Amino acid sequence: SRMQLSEEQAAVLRAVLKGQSIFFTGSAGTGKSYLLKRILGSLPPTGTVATASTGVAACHIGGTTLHAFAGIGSGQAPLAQCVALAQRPGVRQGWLNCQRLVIDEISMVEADLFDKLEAVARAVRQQNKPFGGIQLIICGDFLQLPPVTKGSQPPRFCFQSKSWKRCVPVTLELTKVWRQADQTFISLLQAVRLGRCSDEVTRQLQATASHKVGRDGIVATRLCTHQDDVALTNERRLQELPGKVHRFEAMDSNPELASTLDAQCPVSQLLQLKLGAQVMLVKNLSVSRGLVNGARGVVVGFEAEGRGLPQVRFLCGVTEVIHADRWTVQATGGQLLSRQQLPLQLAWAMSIHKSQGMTLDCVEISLGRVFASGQAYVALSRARSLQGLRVLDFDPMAVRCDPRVLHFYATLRRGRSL
Ligand SMILES: Nc1ncnc2c1ncn2[C@@H]1O[C@H](COP(=O)(O)OP(=O)(O)NP(=O)(O)O)[C@@H](O)[C@H]1O
Ligand SMILES: CC(=O)Nc1ccc(-c2csc(N)n2)cc1
Ligand SMILES: [Mg+2]
Ligand code: NA
Repeated sequence: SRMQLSEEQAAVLRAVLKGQSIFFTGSAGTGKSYLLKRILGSLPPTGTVATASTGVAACHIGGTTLHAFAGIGSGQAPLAQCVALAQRPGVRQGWLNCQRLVIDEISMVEADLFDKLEAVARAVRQQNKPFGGIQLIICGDFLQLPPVTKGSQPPRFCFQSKSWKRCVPVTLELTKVWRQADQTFISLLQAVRLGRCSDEVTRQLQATASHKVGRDGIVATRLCTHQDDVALTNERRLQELPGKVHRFEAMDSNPELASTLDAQCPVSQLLQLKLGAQVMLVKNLSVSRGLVNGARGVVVGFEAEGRGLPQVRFLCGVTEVIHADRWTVQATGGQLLSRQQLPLQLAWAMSIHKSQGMTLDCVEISLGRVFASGQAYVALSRARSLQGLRVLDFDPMAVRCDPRVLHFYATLRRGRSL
């Protein structure tokens, strides 16, 4: 059986099944992505397209990227050239057959791109209504990760698009945090999300610097702003371990398209492991045994037989041999690509962008620098519990909310009861 939707969650589902285009929003861990899964399960699969702004986020809901669905290249070309690309075989059919378009993590989509997609929808489907008449089902949190751009200009938030409100006329909120169980931590995260670091908030985050978050042989994943820093840390730490290297080579359906696969898949072509390697499980294997996406462990052995698969001891307690898994990604024009590989990544470090949408339970972050709006909040709001979090050098300068977003939220709630 499945969990009981809150009243707020049920209201969103009601709107969607009435055919209403909607944006629904809420703090980290309010069940937005979970509700998207329930929505997709309640709709006919024909005519329903599941996307997210990013590859990492698309994985959480079993969807494709909005880039891959649109098939307009980067979206930087002139509109007429974007339309021509959208008319290509397979791409075109995707636009024509789409009756309902789901988009998670809307906060990373910039307004100029939204405008472009809206216009492409109209041109390709030859329907002179907002977004070509597609029912839009959009969610995310504009106080989380900010918009990116394939161009060179400062991006606008998606809600700045002159078509935003016309395309998503209804807005609902999820207000009950589920990810964290502890009210103290929930209240602390809410203050951070709104950029309200009181002396008490700042004191509580600084106190985490003393947290021992690692257990026997497992150490915290450091969350970093940039993948360069992640790659160098994981490689240096692996190198310093004394054991022999064990290698696991992925099998791809189209090796020549590996880079397309890489954008939408959490595992690498070449996985290298040693005794003592710090690893993250990047696929749900068994919710019951705590073997879920984000679970942290350490390699404690390799099997003597066959491929010599790794034995991994996880923080929760279970020790388990990790077998091959498989990811099938939906690329442009409905093309499918697959990768077979062990569902493990090295995890002495991880980028904040790769943690988007995830729950983690053994994390360290240094928060003494200016960050992107919403980025400090995303990093802190991944942790299930205050005790799996160690913040170093915390300073409220790290915590920034874009004034455009505070103004958006205030306008949104203007007529509401609370
Ligand atoms: N009705 C519910 N009752 C209990 N737990 C729930 C409910 N809805 C969602 N959850 C749990 O809440 C946790 C967070 O859900 P998730 O869908 O990741 O939230 P989110 O709002 O998408 N998070 P984020 O992407 O970080 O903003 C998951 O462990 C869900 O199982
Ligand atoms: C689509 C995609 O690229 N996903 C993804 C998710 C998580 C990670 C990860 C976990 S620990 C680490 N160093 N990296 C890598 C990749
Ligand atoms: Mg989510
Ligand atoms: Na990847």
